[PDB]
Amino acid sequence: TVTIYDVAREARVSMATVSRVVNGNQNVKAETKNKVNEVIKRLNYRPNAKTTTVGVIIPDISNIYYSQLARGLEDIATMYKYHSIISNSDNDPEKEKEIFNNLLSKQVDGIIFLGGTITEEMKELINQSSVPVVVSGTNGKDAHIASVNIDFTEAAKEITGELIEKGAKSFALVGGEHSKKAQEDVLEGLTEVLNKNGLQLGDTLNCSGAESYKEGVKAFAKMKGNLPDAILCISDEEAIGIMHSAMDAGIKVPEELQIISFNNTRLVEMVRPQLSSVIQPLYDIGAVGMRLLTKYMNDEKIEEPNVVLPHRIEYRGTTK
Amino acid sequence: TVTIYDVAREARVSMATVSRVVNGNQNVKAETKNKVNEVIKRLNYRPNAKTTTVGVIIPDISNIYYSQLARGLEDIATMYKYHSIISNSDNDPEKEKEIFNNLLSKQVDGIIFLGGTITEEMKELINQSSVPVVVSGTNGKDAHIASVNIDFTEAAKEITGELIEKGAKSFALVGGEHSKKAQEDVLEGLTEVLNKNGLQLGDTLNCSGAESYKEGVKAFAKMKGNLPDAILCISDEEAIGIMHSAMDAGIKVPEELQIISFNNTRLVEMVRPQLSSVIQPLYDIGAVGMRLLTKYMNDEKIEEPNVVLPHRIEYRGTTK
Repeated sequence: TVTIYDVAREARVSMATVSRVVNGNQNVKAETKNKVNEVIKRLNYRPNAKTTTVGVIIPDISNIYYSQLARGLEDIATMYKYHSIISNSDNDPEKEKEIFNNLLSKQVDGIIFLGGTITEEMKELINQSSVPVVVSGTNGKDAHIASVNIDFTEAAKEITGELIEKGAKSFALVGGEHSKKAQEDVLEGLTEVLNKNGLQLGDTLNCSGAESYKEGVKAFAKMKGNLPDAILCISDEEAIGIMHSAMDAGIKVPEELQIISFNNTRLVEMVRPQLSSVIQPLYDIGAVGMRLLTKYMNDEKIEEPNVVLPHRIEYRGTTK
Repeated sequence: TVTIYDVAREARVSMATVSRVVNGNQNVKAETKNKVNEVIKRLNYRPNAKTTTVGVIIPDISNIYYSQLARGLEDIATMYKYHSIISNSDNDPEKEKEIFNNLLSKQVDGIIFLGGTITEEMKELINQSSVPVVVSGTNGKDAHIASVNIDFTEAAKEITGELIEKGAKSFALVGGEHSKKAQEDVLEGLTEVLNKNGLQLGDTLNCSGAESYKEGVKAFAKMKGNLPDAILCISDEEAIGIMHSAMDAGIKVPEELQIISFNNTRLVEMVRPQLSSVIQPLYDIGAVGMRLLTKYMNDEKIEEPNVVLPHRIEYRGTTK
């Protein structure tokens, strides 16, 4: 299918600029607006279709990937003329239950979970409620809930193969407790390709709170001794922490060490070496989510309630 | 007064680690918890004191400074055992009115505005409502509303003096429409010190949406011809965009060009050259805010409802 990155790459603009054209920003240059509306019509990019309030539950609002996804959701909800309210759960099962029940008591019309884990108790509150629920990047007891994601397992198989071709033989995976679906699905793909070739998997570092730059400095500390050839990280901030820590300690990136991320954000280009990463269609993750949510809220049937969006891998500087 | 940075600098940890100790995170190392609780007691750091929901209105959730401030507010609100919900306004006066009225209809017990502008019409909705309101980094018709801020004008006078001592004679100021108080208060301080010494002020670049890295690439494009000696930027992401654009074009930072930010975030240390910036007590901005809000919600009088928090300036790499 067609994504915001396809329109952007073709039009030579950022996915953010495309989103501004789609959202009707009146400050976008009139000429670039035309250069974008042209690709949009040729590729036929169409992300979007009572007082209404959408509640969004994310583990960590300071997570740059999740705050981007959430702003996009808020842009899209204004297109639909919906109000929206965001709450911060820390993937704490008790906070999650308290949030859900708060949103229900405030009579939201739909809820979206970005990241985190649906406990079996949480699955009960969802099943028992009339408020429809769409999820993304969540794990746990989330079956038979409408969803949208990229295929992390496939992205990690693709990525792991390339590294082996470039000669990597030692591999490590770093992640955290906010993006657990990504960590698990990447480990699945990574270990399948490592086992295929009989290659070594090192420690799997799983941090407790924010998947931050400082958690990556501490992840580099934990492996400074027996560094692996390549490190796959879910958070791109965390990867930036491993990159800088290693380069400060003299390690050559990408010659001696290769780093790749999965949860892409604008930070990928704000750093030197630039970060090799999977590029997910962030705006479309929110567009599909609101489409799906809107159908439920309009008591319509949904043909395919579990959408898998395409991904791209831009190797750019932390890979050899 | 004492801030989170004072405890952190003394304990040799990050303000974030201190916040985790204060917030009762059970994953913080038991020894560091002691090293922090010691400074906390000596300096006597005490940031914090019906079902309750606090609504927070921010211009842009993807703004890293605002998302940090907002997570902190959410941590603090859990300490108080409050629910909280965040909404994204884009400093759009119509969105702001629609948000405010949405939060009131959902019967929130208090509202906090981070950044943005209080229009005269918005000031009416606030005056007419029984829901108390605290603001921070907002401008416009916000008089007689309780507030907490650092003194941007003073920070900009201090900073402008140092640059002149280091030989800067040409100065520019970049900002945007989300953080307008900061831009105006910094311009005030900057121009007062420039006029004192008869120094030149260049164009004041004011962007339309996110104060992002890409707006800084475009700000560098707009001045690539007649670059000034020093550029003051409100957003540290935007400053990172000017820094990388200039270094890619060969300009030496800090030798030929000096850059300084005002709205500090974790991004200051994730980049090389490291960003010279004003360090604001982010956790305390939210702690004072919730303290102030809580007093109103408990129908208590407030001795000093307009709090000015101390600031620090860490010159580190983009300054000579």
